[PDB]
Amino acid sequence: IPAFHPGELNVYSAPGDVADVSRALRLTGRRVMLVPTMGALHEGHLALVRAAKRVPGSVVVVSIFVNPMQFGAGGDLDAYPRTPDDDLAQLRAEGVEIAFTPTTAAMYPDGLRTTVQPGPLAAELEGGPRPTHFAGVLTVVLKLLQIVRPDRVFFGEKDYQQLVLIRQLVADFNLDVAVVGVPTVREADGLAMSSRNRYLDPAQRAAAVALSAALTAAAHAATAGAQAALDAARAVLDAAPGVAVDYLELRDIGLGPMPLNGSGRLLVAARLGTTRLLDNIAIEIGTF
Amino acid sequence: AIPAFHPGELNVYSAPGDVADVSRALRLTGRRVMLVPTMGALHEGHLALVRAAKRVPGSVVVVSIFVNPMQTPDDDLAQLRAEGVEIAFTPTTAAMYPDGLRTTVQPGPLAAELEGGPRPTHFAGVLTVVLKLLQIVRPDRVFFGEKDYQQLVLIRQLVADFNLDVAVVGVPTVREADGLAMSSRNRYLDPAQRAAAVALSAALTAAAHAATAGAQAALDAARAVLDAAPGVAVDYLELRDIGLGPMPLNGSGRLLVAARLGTTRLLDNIAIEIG
Ligand SMILES: COc1ccc2c(c1)cc(C(=O)NS(=O)(=O)c1cc3ccccc3o1)n2CC(=O)O
Ligand SMILES: COc1ccc2c(c1)cc(C(=O)NS(=O)(=O)c1cc3ccccc3o1)n2CC(=O)O
Ligand SMILES: COc1ccc2c(c1)cc(C(=O)NS(=O)(=O)c1cc3ccccc3o1)n2CC(=O)O
Repeated sequence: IPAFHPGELNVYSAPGDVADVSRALRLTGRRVMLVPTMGALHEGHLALVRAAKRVPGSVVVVSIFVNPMQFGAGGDLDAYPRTPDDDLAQLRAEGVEIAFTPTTAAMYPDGLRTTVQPGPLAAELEGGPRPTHFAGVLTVVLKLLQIVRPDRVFFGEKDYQQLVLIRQLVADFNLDVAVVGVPTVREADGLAMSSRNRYLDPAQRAAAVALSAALTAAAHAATAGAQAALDAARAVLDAAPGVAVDYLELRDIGLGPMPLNGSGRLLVAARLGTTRLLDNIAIEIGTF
Repeated sequence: AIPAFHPGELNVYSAPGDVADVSRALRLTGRRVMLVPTMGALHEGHLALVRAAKRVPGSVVVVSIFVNPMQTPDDDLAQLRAEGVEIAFTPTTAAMYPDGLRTTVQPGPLAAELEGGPRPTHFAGVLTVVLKLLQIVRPDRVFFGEKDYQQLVLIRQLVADFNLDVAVVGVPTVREADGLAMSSRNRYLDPAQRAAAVALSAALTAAAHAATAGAQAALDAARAVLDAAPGVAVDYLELRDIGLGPMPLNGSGRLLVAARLGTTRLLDNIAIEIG
């Protein structure tokens, strides 16, 4: 067991180190909370941390790992924002006691070998054009879960499809962890928090409010039915300068092979220049 | 409340939740949880797995019996009770797959070789169910026979690749008196086939001893023995390193054979040391 100093930010790179500390803590009665991140931390991540902090007797582990296995692509991996110094500063500010910052070598010493094969959900929406993306996500999340063995793991609702898939991973592999989804933190105008927001110029930043505007308009239009909700969202996206919509789709909450009932999720993906933005919202139809 | 558990008796659970709760309760009291996964119809090979598991001080032994779709009940339990096994886990297909087939394990490239030739997807099924069983039971050690060697290596790859906190224990293959590897298929062999089937183990043992003369001597010895058997259609005879990569010029390896006799496929494998 490596050194662990309570009340301070302890940073471990070796999977075996955090595993050992985690297990030692769990045996002393502490409940281990995991917030898995790819770094470049914003207020949305801090909301995950805070949710974890508030579980009584918790110790919070924040993982930071830019997982090469979930990138296509050529350049996407290299282009991903990396701001390590700010990240750890934020964790210290928030009173986090463990950051887990493994190397690529430690996570993938044998390269890609055994992997998670997601269900059919991974071939839709975000996964349509990116066929191995969610296999990459689920493989890393499985590994982080096995390494840290948390009682609860925290994810934002912003990447809703990812969240659903992770719930599938946990159910389908009988993992002994509770998955906690945390509502999307937004800028004051309603823009969903995102690492990618930094890539919007002032004009694109202005236009980008249209995603959240469209979703919230649809959620209130929805007393008038599905068609009205979708048409309200489409109108708002269409009014916005330089927003190219990739999909706007209304699905059941599990996004699964079932028709929408009264309760749904409306999901949007759109491009502003080269920046691709996602957002989603709970929809009640007829309210209902 | 924890499901009822009576120490020193055979406790049978069909609900994954029940065995999970009891195993956790047991671990917290100090017991080391040992898992022996099976598809039932228990034979001496399985009892060797059980006996290995029981040897660990402070062990509680969990034997799962589950016929995986993706890859005698009363006698089975009698045998386990006779061995002093305290937990049998006997789930339904529905309990194991309540949402059907969805998230699964994708084996690495090794699954496409050797047995993955006649059965490209077999190992995906095995690895998925083994992972589920490990997660439900959370054993300290899990026990497999060495007879399905490729399977065993893929399991160890699963454990490595997904950072599982279980120790994988390979137990030497139990064999009939003439050396035939124990298998549920052996009973279907007519007497001519049962006689010929001894060629698999005989070829592999001859090879292991021929190996002082080198790799080619060992392989040629094996082949000559197989060539002396009628009605034995050899699918492969392959010498590999112990992880089933290419055999190094010298050192430890494994020699693997598969053959068809009439309609039954037989496999065997053996440790080989080169030179
Ligand atoms: C509570 O409000 C919000 C709002 C938006 C949020 C978040 C919280 C969190 C993210 C986010 O992405 N985090 S992540 O990239 O570090 C990540 C890494 C990772 C690794 C494994 C599994 C899941 C994983 O998620 N985001 C949106 C964003 O950044 O675009
Ligand atoms: C529908 O169009 C396509 C196009 C290419 C595709 C697929 C579908 C499916 C795969 C695929 O499953 N490859 S894999 O099993 O070796 C794998 C690679 C990988 C990478 C990161 C994470 C997990 C991973 O699992 N591939 C890539 C391929 O065949 O090479
Ligand atoms: C120590 O000496 C031996 C010798 C031969 C042996 C074994 C032990 C065990 C088996 C065997 O296969 N058992 S199994 O069918 O119940 C099985 C359960 C299971 C669970 C998960 C994955 C694969 C699985 O396969 N066999 C060979 C046999 O019976 O054919």
